[PDB]
Amino acid sequence: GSMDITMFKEDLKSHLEEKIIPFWQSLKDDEFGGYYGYMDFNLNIDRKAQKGCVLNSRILWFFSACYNVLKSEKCKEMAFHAFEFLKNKFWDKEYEGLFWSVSHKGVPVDVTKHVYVQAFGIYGLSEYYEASGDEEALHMAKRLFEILETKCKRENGYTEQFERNWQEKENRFLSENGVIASKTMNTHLHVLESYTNLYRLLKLDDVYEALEWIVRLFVDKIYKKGTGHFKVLCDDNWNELIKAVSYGHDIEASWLLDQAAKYLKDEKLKEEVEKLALEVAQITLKEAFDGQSLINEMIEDRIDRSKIWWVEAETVVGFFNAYQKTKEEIYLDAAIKTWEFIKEHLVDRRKNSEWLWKVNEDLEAVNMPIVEQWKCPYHNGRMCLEIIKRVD
Repeated sequence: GSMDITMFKEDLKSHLEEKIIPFWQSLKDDEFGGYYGYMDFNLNIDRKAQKGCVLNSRILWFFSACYNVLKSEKCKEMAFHAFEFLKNKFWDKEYEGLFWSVSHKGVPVDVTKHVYVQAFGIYGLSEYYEASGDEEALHMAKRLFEILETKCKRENGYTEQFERNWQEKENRFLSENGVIASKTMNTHLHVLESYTNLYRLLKLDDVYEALEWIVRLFVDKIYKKGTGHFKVLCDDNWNELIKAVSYGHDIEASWLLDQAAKYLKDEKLKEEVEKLALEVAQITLKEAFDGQSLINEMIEDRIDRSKIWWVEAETVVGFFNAYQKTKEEIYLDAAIKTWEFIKEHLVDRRKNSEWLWKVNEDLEAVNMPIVEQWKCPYHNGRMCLEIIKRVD
């Protein structure tokens, strides 16, 4: 470590404690349970907004992880609140697994079962089990794992969307021209992430075998060799629908794969993953880091240079991870520069706010919600928590 790294860590911990945690605490829905589902750009909460399961599981994960790292008893209480809503409203008492979305009162809105949702369920529940010791949470996590492996898994990866009763259907994720993507790297990335967390807490051989399997899939099918990029949206055989690169998902994958690699008993696979993770970091830095921040994506030859909150959060973690593995200061420099960028342009300076969704290529704020089914405390919360865990 170093003075810069120490001050960096102190800065993130202060930010987490004084900005992020109090904000998400304010979203607690004491009327019907869970957390309110929407807050607009002008900081107005829609109490009656539909509640997405991914958002609730991400809040569950976040407050659970805050307790596990910071030992905040209030955070544990907030996790409990999210867990109660998960157990009571999102968990399907007939067919098991987690609904996609419910009304603000908990009435099912979309009962279909997506692997993306089940994975975040495992991630959040496993983290909550660590925080609370609640064996009910562990039971549900284990059951979600069982269902993914026995009902959803195929030879090429996971079929991603199902009817409520686990009969397979076509996926809901589309290309920018409206074509259904049967395999998506982001669904499979969150399966890897949740299985890592599960195995960390529950060292079952069954979970180990599944974790190695999905790591192998990333190495053999999803990564595009030597390019530093993963496939994004694919057909059922991992052929790309469109030549597209998601720089945020690349750099996120780099450090999540590196993390999974730590648990691998297969030393050949382990060194392959570690090399892969490093190549992604190197190429992300060269291609996507503009000296200040990371750009978003490139579709064919069309580059989106908007600065998106979660992309910048994952860049900080991924470049810091690259620094730790290489001791090359250029990665550390990039991580800290990205964090100063976030502080200057994405952290909202209004009262009772949090992070902005994005600024455009010229760094002007765009009207987007502060809280939505897809905007959570998970990417930015985890950025802070990761640095805190990594720095002694």
